[PDB]
Amino acid sequence: TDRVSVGNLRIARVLYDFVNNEALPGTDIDPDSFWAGVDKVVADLTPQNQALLNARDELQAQIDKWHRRIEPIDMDAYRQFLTEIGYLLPEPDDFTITTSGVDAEITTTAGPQLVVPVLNARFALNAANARWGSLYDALYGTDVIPETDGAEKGPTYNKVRGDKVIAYARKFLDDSVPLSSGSFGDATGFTVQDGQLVVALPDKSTGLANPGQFAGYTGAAESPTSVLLINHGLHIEILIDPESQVGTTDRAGVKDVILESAITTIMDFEDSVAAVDAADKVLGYRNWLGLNKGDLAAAFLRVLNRDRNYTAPGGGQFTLPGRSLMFVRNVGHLMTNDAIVDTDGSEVFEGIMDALFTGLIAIHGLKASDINSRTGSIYIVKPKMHGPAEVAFTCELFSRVEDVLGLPQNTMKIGIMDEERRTTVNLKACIKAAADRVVFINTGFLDRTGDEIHTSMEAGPMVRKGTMKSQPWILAYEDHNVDAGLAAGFSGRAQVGKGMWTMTELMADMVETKIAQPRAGASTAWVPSPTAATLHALHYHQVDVAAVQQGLAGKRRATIEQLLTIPLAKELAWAPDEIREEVDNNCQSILGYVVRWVDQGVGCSKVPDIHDVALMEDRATLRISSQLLANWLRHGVITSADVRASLERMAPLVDRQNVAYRPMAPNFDDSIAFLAAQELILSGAQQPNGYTEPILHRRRREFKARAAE
Ligand SMILES: O=C(O)/C(O)=C/C(=O)c1ccc(O)cc1Cl
Ligand SMILES: [Mg+2]
Ligand SMILES: [Mg+2]
Repeated sequence: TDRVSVGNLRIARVLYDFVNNEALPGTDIDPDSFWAGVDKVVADLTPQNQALLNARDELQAQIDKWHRRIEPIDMDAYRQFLTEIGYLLPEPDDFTITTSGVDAEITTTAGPQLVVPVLNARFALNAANARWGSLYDALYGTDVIPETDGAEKGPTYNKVRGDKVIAYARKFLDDSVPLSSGSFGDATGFTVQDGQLVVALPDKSTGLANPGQFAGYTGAAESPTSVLLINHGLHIEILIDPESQVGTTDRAGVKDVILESAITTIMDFEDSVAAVDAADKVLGYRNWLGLNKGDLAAAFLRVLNRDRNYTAPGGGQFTLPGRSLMFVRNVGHLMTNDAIVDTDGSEVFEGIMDALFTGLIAIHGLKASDINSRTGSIYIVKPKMHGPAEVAFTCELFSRVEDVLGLPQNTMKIGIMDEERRTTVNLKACIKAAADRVVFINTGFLDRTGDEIHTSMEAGPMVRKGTMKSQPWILAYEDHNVDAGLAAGFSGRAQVGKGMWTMTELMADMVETKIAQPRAGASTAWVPSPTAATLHALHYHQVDVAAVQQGLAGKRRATIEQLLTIPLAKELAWAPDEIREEVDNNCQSILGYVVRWVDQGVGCSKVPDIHDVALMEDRATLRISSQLLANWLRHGVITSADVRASLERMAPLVDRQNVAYRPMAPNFDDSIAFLAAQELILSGAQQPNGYTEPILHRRRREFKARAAE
């Protein structure tokens, strides 16, 4: 109740102080009219925000009762019913996107896209610096080069493993920017003569099979420090330094091979951070503002990067950006947050808050620092939207914030998350709702799965979690997303993107698997680390995404029948041990992620599963695990005693795995973290659309209360 009255709102003090003292100075916006704008937008838009939420339960309540009636499929009765209640809306006539004022990294460049918790300062700093990463470092410290005999990693440098790193990179160069004759492995040096690349072999001195891939160099042209290359819009740089220990042994004195990695980075306020009050929102706002003001620094002291100067092939000076073009992921429409209350006591919607405050903050990126978008746009991802009407509401919100922040209309562009069922089967209408704003569509397959499990909770027992990846509804969902994206002129205008790789240390598996996404037409895909972005950049150098896309133009490869194929299981597909392992695995990952969410405030964690695989957990993966067990419990393939035994089995395992920690076992009934995970399961099928923030925020709001009395 240390709150600031502005009209009908009682803004928490620490937030109000942060906006006036750190966010507003430099933007030339009168704080009085800003806060009056906050009060006006909240009062004018909260009614429909709440109205669109009641419409979700109302629709889901009918789909619950309909499933309670006994043929298997019948996509005929299921369809005209879903159109009757307004789930299935008409398909609008074809159209093209009008969104303008967008940067090259969105419209044209195809490459990895990094997502990072905005509450972790060092993470967001390295995520912003991730536009340029070392390939040597990515290959050495990772199992992409396996530790067979000789290539074992250790405290000192291993020349054997280091030699395999160099040999790996040499075929990358030969496979991405080849020579006319010979191979990069036998190159004895590099020079620039008469404005073109000349590489000396032991036989001769070949050039580039296409000289148009010679992007530039540093140092002198007759002995460069570095050679700049370009392939499929992505830049490659060879560092030349015979003085360095790696270059000392390299056949051409090469120290490293630099890759353009995360061309864009998403700053996340949502499923990968735990922010439940005004105090938590401010640290994310402060970090997000430091990234826009350029002065974000971590205690050496780590800072952002200036752009990279170069020499053209002719001799002129040019420059290339050293930072990733930053998005920001607001929170969805669901949750409220006591960062602001009204005179009546109720909490204001958290999504309205983020658009006003992250939007005010993003203005600092538009001007000079001691800089983000140069074409004048603000890039905001809005997740967890349900259908085209919610996209239009999301659009009127941004149109009201621009008016309040003064910016010209359509300044705040939006990347649509394609991760709920009602959006998936109404996607063409959702893109049109943001026809002049949309920046990307992206298949959030994890959240889309949890929504598929919940929307058909009453239908029957569902397939095991590891089986959703091969179910027909999700393979259509991906093609259907690429299709209607391209059919709207996204090619050349906006990104068509795909989802997340969670196995943080299975990068050899990532290299031999996430090539499928650029082959599927996606111009971008999600990586969890600056290192994974570097290793993901290899797939775009082997896949001409602009070629894959124009081959897919005019194709329609997914029917409405295919997208509605519910992933139910056939009777008694499972032995007892197969049932138990699924239960243990789901109970394990929930407990591992929740305990750090509730006890320590971390919204993203590495939790090993039952098979000892390190998994990057967020609220989306948590939505899948809880909803699956809550679905198996609802139709009776497990009992309520099986969950508690499994929860009490997996709890001391997590404790031993976990530092300033705190065990849940043995007196489970006392631990707030243990009780939270129990609630997400046993009350799982009654959380709206399976969302986990109601339980998580409340239990986090409860743990903080104890740790102060
Ligand atoms: O499939 C989705 O719904 C989607 O949006 C993915 C994520 O949000 C995510 C998952 C795991 C992580 O470690 C990080 C993130 Cl960012
Ligand atoms: Mg090529
Ligand atoms: Mg998601």
